[PDB]
Amino acid sequence: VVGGTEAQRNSWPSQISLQYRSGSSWAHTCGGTLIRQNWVMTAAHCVDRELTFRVVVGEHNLNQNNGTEQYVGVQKIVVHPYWNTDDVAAGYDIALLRLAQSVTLNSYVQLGVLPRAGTILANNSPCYITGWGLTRTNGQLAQTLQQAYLPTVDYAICSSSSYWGSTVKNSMVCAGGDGVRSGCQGDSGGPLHCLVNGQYAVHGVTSFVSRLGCNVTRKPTVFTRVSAYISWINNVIASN
Ligand SMILES: CC(C)C[C@H](NC(=O)C(F)(F)F)C(=O)N[C@@H](C)C(=O)Nc1ccc(C(F)(F)F)cc1
Ligand SMILES: [Ca+2]
Repeated sequence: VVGGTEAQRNSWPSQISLQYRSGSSWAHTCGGTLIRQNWVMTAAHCVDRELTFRVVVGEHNLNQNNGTEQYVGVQKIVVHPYWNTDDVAAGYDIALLRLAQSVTLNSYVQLGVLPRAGTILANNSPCYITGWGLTRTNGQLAQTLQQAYLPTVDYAICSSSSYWGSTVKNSMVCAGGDGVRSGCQGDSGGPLHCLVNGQYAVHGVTSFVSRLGCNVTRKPTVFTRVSAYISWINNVIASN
């Protein structure tokens, strides 16, 4: 997350690390949201390479033992049927991972809350992006879960010539845009948390930044808008 602040051990407890095995060891690739005791929403894009993956729930500091981590292997990766790998801009950038075990719920390991279907955030909705991704353009991944305040820019503004143009769809949330904060590489798959009737609901799954850099003026961070995809989620969990 560029322009972030270390989050607390328990501010965002649906946040998981997707890790892939790296010869001898595991490595952070992407984030995700634990949506059932054994199901993690992430990006289709994260799980695009043929690599062995584990999920880590209870993670705050990657590099150090927190006393709270549960490591569980990914059993099944269900990508959106319509996702084309060579076109993020078509949308559909979402995958559900069934975990080999169901994980223990406790203060560090909770279910993320999903929006209702159809739900569109209003231009300016208070939202937080959370992740271990790069803290600079061409920089380095964070040791400790970070957050940045990332307020929504709606379809109309986001699809003008000045901001994104046709690259962004209404299947999509663009939060941010201010030159200072946004997502960046390694936050992908992660949750956008936005405040709705006293709850933090997950409204986006982190998709893309400009080819040019993470924190770029008039290029918000783009997230798969979860409320579009609710029935697909429910169906994949119901039949699998
Ligand atoms: C493309 C994916 C692997 C996503 C990758 N996303 C991220 O790093 C994250 F976490 F911010 F979501 C990204 O934006 N990387 C930059 C460097 C990129 O290639 N951006 C980008 C790609 C395609 C377009 C498009 F759709 F217009 F072709 C626009 C920007
Ligand atoms: Ca750790």
